[PDB]
Amino acid sequence: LKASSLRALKLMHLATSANDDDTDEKVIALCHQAKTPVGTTDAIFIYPRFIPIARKTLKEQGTPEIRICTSTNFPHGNDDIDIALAETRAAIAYGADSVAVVFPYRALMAGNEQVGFDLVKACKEACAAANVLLAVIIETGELKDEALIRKASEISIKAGADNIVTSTGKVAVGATPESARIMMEVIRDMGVEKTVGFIPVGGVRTAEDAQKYLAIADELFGADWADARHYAFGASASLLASLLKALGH
Ligand SMILES: O=[N+]([O-])c1ccc2nn[nH]c2c1
Repeated sequence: LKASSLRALKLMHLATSANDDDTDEKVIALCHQAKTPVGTTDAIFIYPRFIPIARKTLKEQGTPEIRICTSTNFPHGNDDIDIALAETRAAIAYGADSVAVVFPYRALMAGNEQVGFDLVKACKEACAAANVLLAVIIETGELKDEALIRKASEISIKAGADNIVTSTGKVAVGATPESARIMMEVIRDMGVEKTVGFIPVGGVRTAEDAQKYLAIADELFGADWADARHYAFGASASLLASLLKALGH
């Protein structure tokens, strides 16, 4: 477990706990937390307008390698591609290393598969031209059905997603061991394990959970697959406190 909690800490994408009431001071506190006694988390997850100050802080503490992830079309997941695209172009210009666009899942739940494909594809073309990763949040907690979770995963992957994410963290249900396994099974069944990673958001509170979720990835792809590029824990500082507590900190 000590080996798992450290492995997980380095895969963490430390997310802000703010709800659009974030502040520069809170983001600076978050940047300092990403610098743990046992090493750095892979990235932080913050709102676009705080990327410049976060980048400044990360360079000031000697951790310029910590990546910055942000969100667009978030958390609503509306089906307006122009707005989602513009927000992605802004996140790119802010300096984001990765942009997590929210899939238009309500449109899928109403029977529209194309809008999600075009939306993801439009944002991927922008992130790719800027050397930025595009993650796609499909919001498993709202899709609920296994078939819809797979469909949204397949569509996102076909549209060029570099990572598929379970949840925004803003709805009733986030990641679960079931939905996480479903999405990773899609990555395997489509043979895209080399180019598509997985990120659970919302359902990983403790070190035991981090070990459980990593066990699924190891089981399905082997223990070597879950590196910084192909796996990450989108979670707040509470999980980091549990991961550190398991390591005696
Ligand atoms: O923690 N998160 O809510 C979250 C969402 C999307 C992401 N993409 N990369 N890291 C992410 C973290």
